[PDB]
Order: sequence, then C-alpha cells, then structure tokens
Amino acid sequence: GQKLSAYVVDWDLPKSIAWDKLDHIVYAFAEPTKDGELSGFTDSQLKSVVQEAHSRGKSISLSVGGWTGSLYFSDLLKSSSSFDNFVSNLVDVVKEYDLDGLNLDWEYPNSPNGVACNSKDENDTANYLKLFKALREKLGSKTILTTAVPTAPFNDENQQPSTKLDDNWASTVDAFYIMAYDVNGIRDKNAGANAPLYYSPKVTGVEPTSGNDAVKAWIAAGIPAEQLVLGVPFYGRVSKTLEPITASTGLYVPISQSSQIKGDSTDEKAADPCPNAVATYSGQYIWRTIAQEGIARNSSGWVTYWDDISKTPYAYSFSGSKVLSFDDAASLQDKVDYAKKQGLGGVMLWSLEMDDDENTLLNALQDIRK
Repeated sequence: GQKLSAYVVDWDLPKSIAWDKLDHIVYAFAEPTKDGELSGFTDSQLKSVVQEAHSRGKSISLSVGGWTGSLYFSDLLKSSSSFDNFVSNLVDVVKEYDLDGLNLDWEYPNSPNGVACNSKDENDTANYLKLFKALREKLGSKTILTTAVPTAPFNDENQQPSTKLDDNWASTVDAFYIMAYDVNGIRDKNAGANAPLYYSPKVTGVEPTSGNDAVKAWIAAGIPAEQLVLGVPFYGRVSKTLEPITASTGLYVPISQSSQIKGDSTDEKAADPCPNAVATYSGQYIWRTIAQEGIARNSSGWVTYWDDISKTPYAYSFSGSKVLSFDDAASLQDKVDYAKKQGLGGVMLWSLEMDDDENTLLNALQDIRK
C-alpha cells in the first residue's frame, strides 16, 4: 500500500518535493475530453516528475478527473464504444508516462452536485466499477488503481449514497481516498470546519459529516478500513460571519450565504466549465499564507481558537468579519492518530505546494508511515 500520498497540481508544482517524507505522488489532473482523450496537463512536467519520482524509488499515479475534469465521465462510460476508447486511452497514458497507477477522481457519479452541467446517469457507479475492472484486466495487478471519493459512498441509481457496495469494488480497487475536506461552506447556514475530524448531531446548520463519519460510512458500505485513505487539506477556508466571533460564540455561527468571499492570493475568481457559469471565489487560504501571516500567534488581525468538537483550529478576523477554518500541525496529527486507530490504509494530502518551506504540515503526517 501507500501510507502517505501527496497530490501535486499541474498548474502549480512544488518548487521542491520532499521525497523522503512521502510514499506516493498523485499528479493532478488529466481531464477526460468528450472524445475520451486525456487533456489539461503538461507533458513535460509529468515526464519530469515521473523521472524524479522513479530516480528516488517513489511511486507516481496520474489523477484523472477533478472538479473541472468530470464533465464527461458519465457520457464516456455509458456508451460501449466510448468506454472502450477511453479505456484504451487510459492504458496508453500509463505506458506513455511509465505511470505506477491511475487515481480516478470523478466528482461525482450520478450527482447533481459537483459541476452543475456534469453528465450523469443512473448507472454511473456500476459503470465506474466496470471501468476499474477494465483497467485492472488491461494493466494487471501491479498497477495501483485508486479513486478519490466523497464523504459518503458513491450514489446509486436514485442518487442516494450506496448503503451496500458491490464487493467487486473492494476486490478491484486498491484504495479509496476520502476527500474529507471542503465539508462546509456557503451552502450551510452556519460556519463549520473545512475538514472536521468529527461531527456532532447537536450542531445544526452544517453538513452532518466529517472524517470519522465518512470513514464509518465507507466501512459500513463494504470497504475494509485498510483500503480507506483519509484525505487532509494543506489549506483552510474563510467564511463571512454575520456577527463577530468571540470567546463565547464558538465556531458554529451564522454566515453570509450570499456569495463566497475571497480567501488568500491563491484564491482567483473562476467559473465552472458550463455555459453562462459565473466566476466565484472558493475562499481557499493555503497554509503558506496562514504561516506567513502569523495567524497562529494572533497576528495580522486574527484571533485564533480551537474547536474541540471537530478537533480543528479556527480564527476570526474582525476586519472583513471573516472566520478561517483551517488545519495545523496539531489537527493533522489528530487526523493521523485517528487513521492509525481505525487501521486505515494511510492518509493523503491536498496539496503539496501549499505547505511552508519547513514542511510543517507534511511533517505532521509522518506518523502514518511508521
């Protein structure tokens, strides 16, 4: 298995990759086109990084899909001819780039969530498994086949999270990388954690999930814990509170749902790949910024707190009335402790370039690889 996997992104590769602090690089993203070709990544970068990984004895997978790369998965897999062509192209990419694996990041099978104009079909989840089976048959047992997954099992024919997965999921796919981040946001009445480790039903106005709830849901639906990988963020998110946060309010306070405020300098306005889509901010605030601004020592207009329920830090800036939910060394350690206790297969991180030059967050993950 891969104890610690790190996503790196084509549009912003890390200036230096800390190879000795990770086991697996996941290169994001190749985006399937309407014709089932793989586009949206930089040839020379992937070849450079594969060579570096291999020189260092490290495994590298290509991640296929991602948020803006999921438009065509449903269409591609629901037609026999496009399915076969897509499979052929995926096998070709593995050979062309000497990849050790493929990480499929369809966001999401049969879902009106994810990019609004994504194709969708009742058979999406069954077809996704068919895809993994085809890849397994063509590439063999050595290739690492993984999938990045939401906080509940893949949707069934009625767009409901599956309560019982086909046991060929676990027997075909090596690992399931749970995206236990971006959990709360403007779709919720109250602020909540970006990557809560726990969720308590006593808290209303937030999404009723967390790392723990997600892991439990995936295990309950049939995936053994050792094939689950807990994903963690190297960024936080800002929300705009309607009233100030104080020592008395805690994190879970009412927020503006009118529009997502900008996070840090990495938070560029961007529109989803749909007709007439409006450009929006994500509220992303990467660790490098959190560290540089001294948020943790109440600098730069922030006052920091810890949320004991979710086991994550948060901070309030009276200027702009912003709450930042984030992860630090302590909260990442707590996620690792949880992952080890649950006997998970490992952890993964999104994404590597977000760490500071001292590898503060990546260092916080090291207990998973021992």
